[PDB]
Amino acid sequence: LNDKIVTISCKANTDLFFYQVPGNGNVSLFQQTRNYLERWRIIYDSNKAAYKIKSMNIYNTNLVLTWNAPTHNISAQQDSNADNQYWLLLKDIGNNSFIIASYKNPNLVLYADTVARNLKLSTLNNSSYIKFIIEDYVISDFKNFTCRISPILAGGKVVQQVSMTNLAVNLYIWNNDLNQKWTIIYNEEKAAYQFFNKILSNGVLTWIFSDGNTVRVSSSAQNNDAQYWLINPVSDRYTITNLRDKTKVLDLYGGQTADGTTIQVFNSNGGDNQKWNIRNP
Ligand SMILES: OC[C@H]1O[C@@H](O[C@H]2[C@H](O)[C@@H](O)[C@@H](O)O[C@@H]2CO)[C@H](O)[C@@H](O)[C@H]1O
Repeated sequence: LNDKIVTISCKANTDLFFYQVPGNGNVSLFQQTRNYLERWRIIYDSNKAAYKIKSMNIYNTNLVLTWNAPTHNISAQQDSNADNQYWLLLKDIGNNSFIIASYKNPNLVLYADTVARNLKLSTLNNSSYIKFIIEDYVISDFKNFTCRISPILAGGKVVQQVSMTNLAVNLYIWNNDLNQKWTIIYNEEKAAYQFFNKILSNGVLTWIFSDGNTVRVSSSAQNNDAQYWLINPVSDRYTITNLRDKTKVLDLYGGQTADGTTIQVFNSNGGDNQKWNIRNP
């Protein structure tokens, strides 16, 4: 869990996520944003056997979840490695969720005050309000997400199935049509994703490996790893790697941005034409 970037959401309301409020040190419980305001790096300390929870805020990069003793308020404060900035991550095996207990006083644990939309420090109990879902942020963002996929080279255009009956995949200006939207679904067993085109019921983005680099939408088929993909952030831009051959990534032909440009797979080569934005419509 060390060094992992996660989202943290509430068992009591799974639509509410820990959110670092811009402009101040506040932490709120907020709807899912799929951005850095709801991402936290888990940092393990060997001496304490406890963790810091550090905001991925790009403007102030060293804020950590902090109990503002002697109050019961929780905010994001500059990291000084203080005891009130360390937490025990206790996984309830009977609920598959976490209790997050203060290292400074482990009798007190995070409590989701869903009415106040913030966190307080509390005693333990059997309520869902002290239980949290900690998930890798890419899985959190993309495990069940209807999206548009755009090349970083042309933000106003999208990867699309050509039409309901033409299963080729190309680039075209965004028009909010069904064939231009995809539902990403994470498969836990395979630890990979499928992209279901919204104009079909069972059509997924597929590498047609029998035809070179071709990508088409095809019916989801039991045993075809070419229909699964890995989504990796670029060291919110992503490469999209095929599971059948992880040297092959989704590729905008020649970095061309004209309407009709081919979407395919290609050898991974670090080009801007292999980097993608994945966004809400
Ligand atoms: O399958 C097409 C590949 O094109 C490569 O870019 C070429 C481009 O097609 C060519 O016209 C010229 O500009 O040289 C480029 C290489 O630097 C992409 O690099 C590749 O990823 C594929 O898209």
